Amino acid sequence: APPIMGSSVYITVELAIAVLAILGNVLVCWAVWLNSNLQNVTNYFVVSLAAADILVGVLAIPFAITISTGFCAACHGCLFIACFVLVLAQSSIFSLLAIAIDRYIAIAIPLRYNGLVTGTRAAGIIAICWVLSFAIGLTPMLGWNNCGQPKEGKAHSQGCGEGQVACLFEDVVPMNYMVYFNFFACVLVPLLLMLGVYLRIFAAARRQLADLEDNWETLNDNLKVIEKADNAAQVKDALTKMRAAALDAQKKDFRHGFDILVGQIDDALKLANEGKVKEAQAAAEQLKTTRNAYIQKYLERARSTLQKEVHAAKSAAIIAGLFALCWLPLHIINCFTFFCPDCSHAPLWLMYLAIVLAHTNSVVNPFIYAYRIREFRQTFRKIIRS
Ligand SMILES: CC(C)CCC[C@@H](C)[C@H]1CC[C@H]2[C@@H]3CC=C4C[C@@H](O)CC[C@]4(C)[C@H]3CC[C@]12C
Ligand SMILES: CC(C)CCC[C@@H](C)[C@H]1CC[C@H]2[C@@H]3CC=C4C[C@@H](O)CC[C@]4(C)[C@H]3CC[C@]12C
Ligand SMILES: CC(C)CCC[C@@H](C)[C@H]1CC[C@H]2[C@@H]3CC=C4C[C@@H](O)CC[C@]4(C)[C@H]3CC[C@]12C
Ligand SMILES: CC(C)(C)CC(=O)Nc1c(F)cc(C(=O)Nc2nccs2)cc1F
Ligand SMILES: CCCCCCCC/C=C\CCCCCCCC(=O)O
Ligand code: NA
Repeated sequence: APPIMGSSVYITVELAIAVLAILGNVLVCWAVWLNSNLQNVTNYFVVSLAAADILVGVLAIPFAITISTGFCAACHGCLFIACFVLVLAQSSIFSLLAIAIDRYIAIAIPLRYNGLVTGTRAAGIIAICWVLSFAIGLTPMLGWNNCGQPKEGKAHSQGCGEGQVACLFEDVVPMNYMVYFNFFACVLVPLLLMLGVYLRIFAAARRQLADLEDNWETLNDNLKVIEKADNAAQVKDALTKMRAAALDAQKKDFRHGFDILVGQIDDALKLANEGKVKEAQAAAEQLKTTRNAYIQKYLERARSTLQKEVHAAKSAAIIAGLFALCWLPLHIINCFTFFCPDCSHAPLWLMYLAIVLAHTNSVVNPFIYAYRIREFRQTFRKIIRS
């Protein structure tokens, strides 16, 4: 069969992916521009993400079509178009790694997040990552290439001039760079780091919740210790454990709630040190009405805020998971080409399937924000309507 027929399916799919990559991610950046709520440090890395995704459809996908033809070109010119996609991939890894750290800081030290990260500090980090993304992605340009040993038989076959080579990815980019330098160090290592970061995120989130239910049980169980106590000392051991638990749960409406609770504990605590048993048991009963009007409000506002931060971390973890699933097949084919010389090279239909699968990651991101983030979903509607 003619080669152009099989190539017609590939180019059409490649362009279809490019259209969805530009439209979807432009819609994300326009939503962040309009909405005031969507303007925060976490979303700036989201825009830095969608920035690279647009550049895939505008440059990387057109580049990938041009390489598929094997057109004649100078080895370094062919080297830039083949390595530019490596810059955008490294940009996305740094962005995804920044989001995981951001969500880790917000859940580990909530009362220090606003003092730690700001807008201007985040904007600088984006610049540093993008500069490093060019450096890593264009390392073969600095001399780690196969230009010194060009395929001459393939060049004269298509009648390339002197200094020109048949432009193909595996022909100009060394596989050791792609396996050791690119895959292992630059791709696999940061991906494993995100897995560890997200593991600590979900660990620290649930541990604060046995903490929330533990203080709630320390407050409830010791009330029944006072209700059936015999002596003045037994009420003291129950009130002192509640007083420490009351001070542990807090760390205007929030402050005044404990002002009545901890105060009423001292009202009964002083009556216990005097020896008055019955008057202490009555003063402790006042704590129940204070519990149903202030404490249970904070038990359930804390549970609500922690659940919304876990929902945000789950949504961000999906973006990293979809990045790993989309790119790994294209990387493992590089591992087979490099490590196993006895193996027959992966067929052309599979190579086409792996490339488009790596490109699909540009489209999948805006669908996740709409399905998982409520603020993004509402903002998309008003841009579509008008
Ligand atoms: C953002 C866009 C519009 C800016 C332009 C970038 C593109 C289109 C330009 C800049 C560098 C150019 C490469 C310059 C070097 C060569 C070597 C030659 O044998 C074939 C063309 C080729 C490979 C050019 C491809 C087009 C190229 C990649
Ligand atoms: C998430 C991480 C750990 C993924 C691991 C990918 C790498 C390390 C593993 C999984 C599949 C492995 C390939 C399994 C098959 C072979 C065939 C053999 O002749 C050489 C090694 C080689 C080619 C392995 C390379 C390493 C490989 C690519
Ligand atoms: C991590 C998940 C997404 C797994 C994806 C499956 C990929 C990486 C595995 C499964 C089947 C594998 C193919 C197994 C058989 C061949 C033919 C051989 O001559 C070279 C390797 C090659 C082409 C393997 C490529 C990698 C391959 C496509
Ligand atoms: C289809 C050909 C063989 C006739 C031309 C060609 O070589 N196409 C091609 C391409 F445009 C990009 C890549 C690529 O990006 N590979 C990566 N592996 C890890 C990160 S990126 C691989 C390719 F084979
Ligand atoms: C912005 C969305 C995508 C539309 C942009 C147009 C994409 C054009 C596709 C490929 C451009 C290059 C085609 C191949 C050029 C080399 C041909 C040759 O020299 O034989
Ligand atoms: Na991407």
